[PDB]
Amino acid sequence: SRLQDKVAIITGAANGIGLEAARVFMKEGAKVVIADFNEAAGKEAVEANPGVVFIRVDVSDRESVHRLVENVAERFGKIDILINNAGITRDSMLSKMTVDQFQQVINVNLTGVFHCTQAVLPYMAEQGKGKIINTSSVTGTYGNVGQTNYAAAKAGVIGMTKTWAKELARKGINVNAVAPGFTETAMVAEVPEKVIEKMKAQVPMGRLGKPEDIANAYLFLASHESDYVNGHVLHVDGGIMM
Amino acid sequence: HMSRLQDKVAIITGAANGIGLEAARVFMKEGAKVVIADFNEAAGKEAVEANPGVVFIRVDVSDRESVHRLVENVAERFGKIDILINNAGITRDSMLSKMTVDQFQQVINVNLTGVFHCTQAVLPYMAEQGKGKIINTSSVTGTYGNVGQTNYAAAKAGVIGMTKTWAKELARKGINVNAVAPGFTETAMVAEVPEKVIEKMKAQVPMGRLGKPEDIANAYLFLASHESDYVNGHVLHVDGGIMM
Amino acid sequence: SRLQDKVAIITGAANGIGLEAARVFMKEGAKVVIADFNEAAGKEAVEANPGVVFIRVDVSDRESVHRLVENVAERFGKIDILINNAGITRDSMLSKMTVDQFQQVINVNLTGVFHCTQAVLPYMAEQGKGKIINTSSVTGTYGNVGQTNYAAAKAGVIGMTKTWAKELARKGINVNAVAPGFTETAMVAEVPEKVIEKMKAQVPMGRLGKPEDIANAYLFLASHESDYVNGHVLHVDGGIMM
Amino acid sequence: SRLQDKVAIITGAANGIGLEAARVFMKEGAKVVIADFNEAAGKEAVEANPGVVFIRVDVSDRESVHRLVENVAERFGKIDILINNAGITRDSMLSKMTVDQFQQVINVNLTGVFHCTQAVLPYMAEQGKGKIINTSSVTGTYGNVGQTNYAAAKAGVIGMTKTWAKELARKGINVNAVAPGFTETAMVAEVPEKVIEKMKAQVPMGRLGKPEDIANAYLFLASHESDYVNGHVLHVDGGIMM
Ligand SMILES: CC(=O)CC(=O)SCCNC(=O)CCNC(=O)[C@H](O)C(C)(C)COP(=O)(O)OP(=O)(O)OC[C@H]1O[C@@H](n2cnc3c(N)ncnc32)[C@H](O)[C@@H]1OP(=O)(O)O
Ligand SMILES: NC(=O)C1=CN([C@@H]2O[C@H](COP(=O)(O)OP(=O)(O)OC[C@H]3O[C@@H](n4cnc5c(N)ncnc54)[C@H](O)[C@@H]3O)[C@@H](O)[C@H]2O)C=CC1
Ligand SMILES: NC(=O)C1=CN([C@@H]2O[C@H](COP(=O)(O)OP(=O)(O)OC[C@H]3O[C@@H](n4cnc5c(N)ncnc54)[C@H](O)[C@@H]3O)[C@@H](O)[C@H]2O)C=CC1
Ligand SMILES: NC(=O)C1=CN([C@@H]2O[C@H](COP(=O)(O)OP(=O)(O)OC[C@H]3O[C@@H](n4cnc5c(N)ncnc54)[C@H](O)[C@@H]3O)[C@@H](O)[C@H]2O)C=CC1
Ligand SMILES: NC(=O)C1=CN([C@@H]2O[C@H](COP(=O)(O)OP(=O)(O)OC[C@H]3O[C@@H](n4cnc5c(N)ncnc54)[C@H](O)[C@@H]3O)[C@@H](O)[C@H]2O)C=CC1
Repeated sequence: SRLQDKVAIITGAANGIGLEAARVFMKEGAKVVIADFNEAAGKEAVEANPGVVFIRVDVSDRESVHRLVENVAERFGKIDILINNAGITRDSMLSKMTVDQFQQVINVNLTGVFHCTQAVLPYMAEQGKGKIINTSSVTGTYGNVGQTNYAAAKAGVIGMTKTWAKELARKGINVNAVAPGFTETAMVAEVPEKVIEKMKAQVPMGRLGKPEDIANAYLFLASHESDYVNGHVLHVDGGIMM
Repeated sequence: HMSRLQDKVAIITGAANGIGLEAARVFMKEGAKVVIADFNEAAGKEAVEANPGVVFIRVDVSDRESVHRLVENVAERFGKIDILINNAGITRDSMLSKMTVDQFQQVINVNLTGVFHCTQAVLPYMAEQGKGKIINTSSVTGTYGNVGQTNYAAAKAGVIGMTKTWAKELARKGINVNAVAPGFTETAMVAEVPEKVIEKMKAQVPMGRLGKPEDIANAYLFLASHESDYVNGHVLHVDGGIMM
Repeated sequence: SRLQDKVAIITGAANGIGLEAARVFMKEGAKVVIADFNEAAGKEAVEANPGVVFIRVDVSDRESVHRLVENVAERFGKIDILINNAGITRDSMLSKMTVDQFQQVINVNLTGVFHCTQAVLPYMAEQGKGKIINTSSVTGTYGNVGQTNYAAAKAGVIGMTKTWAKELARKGINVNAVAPGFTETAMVAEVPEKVIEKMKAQVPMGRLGKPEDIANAYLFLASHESDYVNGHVLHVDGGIMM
Repeated sequence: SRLQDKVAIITGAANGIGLEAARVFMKEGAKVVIADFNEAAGKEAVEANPGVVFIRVDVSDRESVHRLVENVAERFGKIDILINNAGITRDSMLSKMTVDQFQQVINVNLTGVFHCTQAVLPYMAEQGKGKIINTSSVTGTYGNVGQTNYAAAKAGVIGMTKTWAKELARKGINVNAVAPGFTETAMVAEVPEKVIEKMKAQVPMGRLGKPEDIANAYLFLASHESDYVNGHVLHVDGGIMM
């Protein structure tokens, strides 16, 4: 199998894209650690998918991340794949956005990616092998009304991805990003039915993404089938016009 | 290997050598019915001998009549065309100051117009099926430019413009259209440079190596399979993170 | 004057964007040669703008281009600026596009840029200075339904631009491109008004480009104020969503 | 006098690129406010460039920023142009980068841009006109070894730029970014001569940028000559290969 015996930490994997990625990765032979702040959802994933491991983490909290990685290393002795998939939104027009809304999103969606990647790095470096996959967004690449903070963070993730691809290549580590288009998860759940049709109208394929579509891109970037893909932003967005 | 392309009919242009040949092999292992479509008869025949189950049909992608002969033959034999990979390509390198009109036009004819001919030829089959995958081979030279390659850069960048247009036009027909931009990859196309300049292009790749045909073939497989169904209008770089 | 005594060849300058660029460049002190196939429009430009020079050219015809450049060189002794602005559209859905429609647009919009640039190059190389400005399009960068051929050509122009920036830098020559968004010229005059509103709807600024807007970008890229801009695609598109 | 009587706030303008932009803008008729924390350099700029105004600001301090903007509005009655040019580096390989280094750079180079833009916005919205120019970097667009934090911030600036172009367009405000290549300022000063040659080797033009080159791009994006340029990242990098 494509990920046989590989240990994968997937942040934000108690729900949505990350949860589906956990399942896909398990089907491909990986040992999967769901690292998520949502305990109830995490425990539900454990019950639903025999063999998956759940460890509670707040990716914005460096101590929490340190504990996560130590825990995984103690259990499995290695960390082969990190998917930085955890994210939040705190949408507001620029004219109304509070510092708290801005900083919260930076903390989770940008700094959290920094924390998790720094924490796994010494394990991958020792192994001389690793895959890091960072979740950006079409909002990061193209901008989006009401998302100053989320765009800042998701674009920032790309800058880090490109830097790390350059820094870590000599260590046998691949670093890439995925830019999902609008995808049917809880993150889209609270948007009005009206804007949903507008979002679909911007996609020539005429549909939103599914968690499985994005999980499939994570799988490509985590497997040997992408070994010469490095520093790339893989869009999975239906060809959205944005 | 899996069976991700089970019973899918794939035409891969330029598949008698290099990246295309490896893609033919990978696609066969994944269950596809593969047609190698290449101008090089001898290489095509050798590929068939070395890879039982593969079909070779000679084509010149720059010649529209040749392209229609190819596609009608594939349709007659297999009844459908699920995947087209526009992988055939040539180089006729020259500094701008010395480049002849023939060098420019030959590369446009094969690397740009040929992609147009093949895509137009397969389109009615895919439209009737309500499904299809088109994968166009661009290059880091198309995205970034490269000294001595005015013509090849024009063609490979042009391929991206067509890819993005087709992704918009054809999505409603159930067709995905994407491009791959390989970095420098170990094939005959690269073998014609001094190993001293090989280190130079290698030095621009943080991974410290050139691509292998299998690397590019693996990206073709991703873009041809259901695992990339929501990838559309995208240029997938397989270039080791090259600085260009 | 930003272009004082600079000799500028502007292809396609008998109408539209190129005509306004000719006027803008004249105001900034340049000696301007309008090179266009439309003889009547060219002669009209000469009458309306005392001092402009018109030389008929078909940019797709190499011999025509060589006569143009010989004529300019014999007359002014130098060529400082080339703007490859001539272009045509022959739109069709892929399913219906003829080889002739495809090839004509390639001939003018892609090969013509090759011809003109190759012809001016020896002059710029001998002087150790020059500015080449190539006109691409948002259709080249983003694709556009009905424009397989135009997108091929305009994207191809970007590939050549980047190649030439690398090749010619050592000769003291800057090479850049402009990607106009939808702009009010004869090229848009044939689209239905309903489509005009659709085009505008994609532009957050809520208006189309003016010939002067694009001419202003040509001026920037032709002047010393862009001496360290090289190999760049300058979008003048109102932030169009495409 | 392309900027005649326009009020421009240029953050970080006590030194380097910003200082040269202050000088260029004054020459073009602008009323320039240098906003910088470096008091000795700011005062020197005033003495050396009569007509310029210096107001002390720390862009990472929201209160300091609001005092700045209130001061400018009270004195000049309007704010026409904001250049978010202030920036710092705190370089380190990922393996050794501290949270302090990461956060300091985010605070100044990303959050500071948010603070300054939010603060000027109500004035530009009232005027129905304004120009916002954000300074990114080739490190943000391409990544650079040792610059995880700076790449995150400078890429994030592009995300915000694109979002703001979309949000603010119909208010008569242009929002664009500049991505300078390596440029001769104090930011590059303590780079070894051997590494300087390495950077030059990646630039086909064979030289680093000058502060005047970047200032000229700021001038383009601040003037009416770029009124239809929106949401664009203007590279001024000599065609660097990165
Ligand atoms: C990229 C893909 O998608 C697949 C491909 O095409 S495979 C490889 C791509 N092709 C290439 O890179 C070009 C290969 N051919 C060449 O390089 C040859 O130089 C040429 C045929 C273009 C010209 O030959 P030539 O007229 O004899 O000029 P030549 O003496 O070789 O080189 C002149 C200068 O340009 C430089 N140069 C040439 N090709 C270059 C390149 N690709 N990149 C950077 N510099 C280059 C050389 O270093 C040389 O520098 P100097 O003057 O300081 O010595
Ligand atoms: N759904 C969409 O349209 C798009 C989503 N993305 C990104 O895809 C990623 C996954 O999101 P979705 O599956 O769509 O939403 P989701 O809500 O289903 O999943 C997000 C998960 O992240 C977890 N999480 C949030 N903050 C956390 C923290 N501080 N520490 C640990 N875990 C935390 C949540 O608990 C949740 O389980 C995110 O990074 C999101 O920004 C990107 C583009 C589009
Ligand atoms: N090797 C490299 O570094 C890179 C190659 N590419 C592209 O990848 C593709 C495959 O090239 P390679 O495998 O590297 O080279 P290759 O030379 O090994 O294979 C090219 C094949 O195309 C065939 N071909 C050429 N002209 C043809 C025509 N008119 N009609 C039908 N077939 C024709 C050749 O006969 C040959 O078998 C090309 O499009 C090339 O431009 C892109 C980036 C890098
Ligand atoms: N108007 C628009 O929305 C956009 C236009 N562009 C490009 O801007 C450029 C200027 O176009 P416009 O001013 O809008 O159109 P235009 O139709 O007003 O001007 C085009 C000029 O090119 C000339 N021309 C055409 N073929 C020629 C040939 N073979 N040789 C010499 N001259 C020739 C025409 O006679 C005409 O005067 C073109 O390259 C066009 O593709 C790019 C993006 C948007
Ligand atoms: N020099 C280069 O190679 C490049 C520089 N940049 C950017 O260009 C901009 C200008 O930098 P340079 O002129 O090169 O460097 P510089 O060091 O000469 O000038 C930076 C100025 O910003 C000020 N500053 C720093 N933090 C501040 C704060 N919290 N509040 C107020 N002022 C503050 C400094 O006091 C200084 O005067 C920066 O944003 C930098 O990141 C981007 C790409 C290349």
